[PDB]
Amino acid sequence: RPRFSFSIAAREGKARTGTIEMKRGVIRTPAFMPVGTAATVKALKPETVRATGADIILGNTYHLMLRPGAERIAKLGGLHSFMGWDRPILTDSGGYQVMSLSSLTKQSEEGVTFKSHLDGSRHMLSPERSIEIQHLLGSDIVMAFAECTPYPATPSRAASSMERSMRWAKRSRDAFDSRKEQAENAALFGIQQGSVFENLRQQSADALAEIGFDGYAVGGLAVGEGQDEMFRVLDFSVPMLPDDKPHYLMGVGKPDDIVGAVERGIDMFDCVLPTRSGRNGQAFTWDGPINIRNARFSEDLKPLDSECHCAVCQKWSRAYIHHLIRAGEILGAMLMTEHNIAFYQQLMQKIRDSISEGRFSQFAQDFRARYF
Ligand SMILES: [Zn+2]
Repeated sequence: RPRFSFSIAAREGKARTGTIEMKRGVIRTPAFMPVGTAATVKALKPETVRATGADIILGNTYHLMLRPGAERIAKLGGLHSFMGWDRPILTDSGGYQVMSLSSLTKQSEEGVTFKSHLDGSRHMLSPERSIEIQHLLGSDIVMAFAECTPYPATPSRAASSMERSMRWAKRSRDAFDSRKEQAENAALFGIQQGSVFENLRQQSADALAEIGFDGYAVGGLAVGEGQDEMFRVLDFSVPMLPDDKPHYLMGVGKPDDIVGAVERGIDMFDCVLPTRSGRNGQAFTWDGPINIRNARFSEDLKPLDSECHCAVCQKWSRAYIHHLIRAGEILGAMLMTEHNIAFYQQLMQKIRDSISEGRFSQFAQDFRARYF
């Protein structure tokens, strides 16, 4: 019922489990958010995404501004109504994908100018335009627009990028607050930057806290630094963020990454891996990933995973899915994606339950031992 309320029900070390209440629904944390790129979670109906256990999905802001357009979606009734998802939706600011998928990007203090990677050039993106598009889409959790620092990054380079991003965080905050309808029904998350330097991360955390946000995301990770560095950065960075607000690790999603990130205080995750790898033929299992296309699965009657309770594993065999994927059948992508998302949601439920029971450390340990 509230606009935003985060409650921690249990803790174990730096790990915590709880819930976030929003007008459109309750989000159980730690949470994994399936990625909906072009107003759709690849190959799945919204009801199927909900069926796997998802409480919230992530909407793509760069993609949607290009096709079908933020203004058009708003006219059509908003993203929820457009795609058929009535629960909360977190929208990325668009800044990351602009710098990764756009042609001839132009950085400035005002924002970024770019060329759409597909048809001319839906062009300008600033902190206020980003917040505006996110409002138009009707997202529940709005992300402040930032400048992600590439890996590696020199201290001065990481500093100047972080400094700009903090200036953009203030502008994002003001832009969000000027829109009453948005400020009254949505939440705004700030994004910590600073690369792998803790002094920079500390400065970013303090600026962010000074402005004030509903939740804090840890940005700049999962950009090539490797799990060891990622984890090392998480170790000192997470404690810098307000304890009473959710901590969101953007773009992190390998099963092992999530488990180690939760041990470090992270409450929210998003990644294209489950959906992406599904289309590619990689299925996640408690004993590690398997590539269903491999000949050894040609006559395997067992489900993708023997403990998984998803509809796919209850009704189809590896042999059939192996056939579908090798034949390039759409049902293959549908089945594989549904299982993978189901697998991720089950992993989050096992994480939440073990934290509430005070046995997460053992779970993590047992998980890694079997998964690898
Ligand atoms: Zn399954």
